[PDB]
Amino acid sequence: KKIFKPEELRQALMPTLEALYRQDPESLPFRQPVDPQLLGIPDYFDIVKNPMDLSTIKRKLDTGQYQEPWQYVDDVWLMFNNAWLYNRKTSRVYKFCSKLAEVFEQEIDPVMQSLG
Ligand SMILES: COc1ccc(CCc2nc3cc(-c4c(C)noc4C)ccc3n2C[C@H](C)N2CCOCC2)cc1Cl
Ligand SMILES: Cc1cc(N2CCOCC2)cc2[nH]c(-c3c(NC[C@@H](O)c4cccc(Cl)c4)cc[nH]c3=O)nc12
Repeated sequence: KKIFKPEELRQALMPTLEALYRQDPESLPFRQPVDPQLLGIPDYFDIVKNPMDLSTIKRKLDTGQYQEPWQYVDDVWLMFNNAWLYNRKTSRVYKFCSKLAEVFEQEIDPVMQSLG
């Protein structure tokens, strides 16, 4: 299998993570982990078995926790799939998620090609 230095993944992928963060207000619900107590939604962790958010992805990328770049792609799509699963299609959060996913799909393709 192919070997990737943590520093190579960090430098290559950080611009794509910035592209998500800079979407305002769409990234705001995704910048920190969903807090079901604060939001009053105790069933969140029953429906969403594997929570994910931008802060967790950013920490994994900054600290060298990904073995290969498709694991970062996996985490980003997990984040988006969790939001589309939990929230109504008509809801703000679902629509914000769809904006972020549109940004991500545009940005991630050339980066993954260059990482080989
Ligand atoms: C700016 O955008 C919003 C602002 C408020 C709401 C309703 C309340 C809220 N409703 C939220 C819903 C989610 C969420 C996600 C993401 N997936 O399932 C759920 C539920 C996550 C966070 C949510 N939050 C917290 C939001 C983002 N605040 C954080 C601190 O500063 C002000 C805004 C929704 C949105 Cl989309
Ligand atoms: C593009 C796209 C759109 C939507 N929309 C939802 C509703 O609104 C309209 C469409 C949902 C998606 N779900 C996923 C998805 C993954 N994609 C990989 C892709 O990024 C990718 C694939 C090959 C190479 C590269 Cl470089 C990147 C991977 C794992 N699990 C996933 O669910 N992709 C979706």
